[PDB]
Amino acid sequence: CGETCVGGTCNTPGCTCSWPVCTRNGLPV
Repeated sequence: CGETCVGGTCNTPGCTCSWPVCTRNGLPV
């Protein structure tokens, strides 16, 4: 997702929080 969820939040739709980065379908993209 190229996103971080340091604050336990992700903007990218479908990206799950996996501190400190947002993961997508099982992998941070």
